[PDB]
Amino acid sequence: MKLVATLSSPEELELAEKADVVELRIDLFDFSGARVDKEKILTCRRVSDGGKFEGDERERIEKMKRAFDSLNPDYVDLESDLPDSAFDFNCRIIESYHNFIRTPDYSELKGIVEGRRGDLVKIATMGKSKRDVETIVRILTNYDDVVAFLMGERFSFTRVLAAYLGSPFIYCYVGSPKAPGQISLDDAREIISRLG
Amino acid sequence: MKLVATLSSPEELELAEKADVVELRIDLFDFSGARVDKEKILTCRRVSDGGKFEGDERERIEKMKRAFDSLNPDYVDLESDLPDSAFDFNCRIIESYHNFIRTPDYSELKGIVEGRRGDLVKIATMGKSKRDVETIVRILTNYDDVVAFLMGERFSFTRVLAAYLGSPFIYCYVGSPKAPGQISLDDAREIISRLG
Repeated sequence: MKLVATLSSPEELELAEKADVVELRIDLFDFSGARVDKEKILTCRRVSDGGKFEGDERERIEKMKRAFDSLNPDYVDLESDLPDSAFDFNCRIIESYHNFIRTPDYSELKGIVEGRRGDLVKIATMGKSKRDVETIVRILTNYDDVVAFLMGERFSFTRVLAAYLGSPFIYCYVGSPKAPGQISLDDAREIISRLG
Repeated sequence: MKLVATLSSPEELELAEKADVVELRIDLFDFSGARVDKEKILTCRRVSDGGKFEGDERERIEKMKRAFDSLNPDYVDLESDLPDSAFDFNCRIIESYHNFIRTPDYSELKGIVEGRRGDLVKIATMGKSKRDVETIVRILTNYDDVVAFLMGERFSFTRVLAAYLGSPFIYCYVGSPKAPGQISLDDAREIISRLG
């Protein structure tokens, strides 16, 4: 039941002391270059999932494999649209699904959780209505080992509700918010100490 | 969202400075003719609903009507099981349903909302599983001006988190927690500040 701080730069390694886990976005900066003692997630986000990696699957996995060797991460984040052959990293896996256009229906997200290759499933989808909160609460009500929350300014609170429905993680920002609705490490810690 | 502090003694009146609204519980303290300048709810809670008013509805309503006259409250809390004619108070009415044993299925709770007499409906039911969180979230998703949360220690988070689905109110304790799972005025304001 942990705070995950997403890091985008070397500046940000110092800002993450309150975090349990740290997410190393190697599409944003090469963390391969220095040692991170904290529990860590290796991610290389494709452009099509709001990241900065713009290149084919081949160069992306090669870059992730070389970073995996030198960081020895606790998790790798791999995407739900990849085939089973790609889930070949020797650690726990976060299998993620991103949607910046919409929250799919319950039926559609249930297929992702149920077809899981990863140790944890992560779902992060654009909130456009309160029915989408419903979709995500159902999913967490019905499955375990799932991080599911809604993105967008209006849906910030779902980041925290999810932990209370069994999500192992709350993802937080360090420095500045990288997108609308993101919650600071300080804020998240305050909120959860208050709620219990 | 407004924060409501439930007052049970004259000491607690001095403690509600950061509440938007105070709920005067006259089954526990004769608030009758108390100078309260803040938005207020008059409530006289039956033992069967977890308070300490015993004997007649005749006695209880007489008690409430006299308390109305002196206090001039903004709302009155009237229970959902009362016939239409009880709703003869000249102010806004919060119609409420308490279940200390159970959170009913969605269809039963929907009936209470659509069969409403009051301006607001309040649903406070004993949380027994995560499925109960989803019931209460469907209700808030499908209806406006409803306060719905789960009672009990394991489901505190719903008292704050569930109000982000359009509830007018968060109910807060002041001084000591009156029931297990209750959220303090302080913690409620801080989470609300930090969430956005």
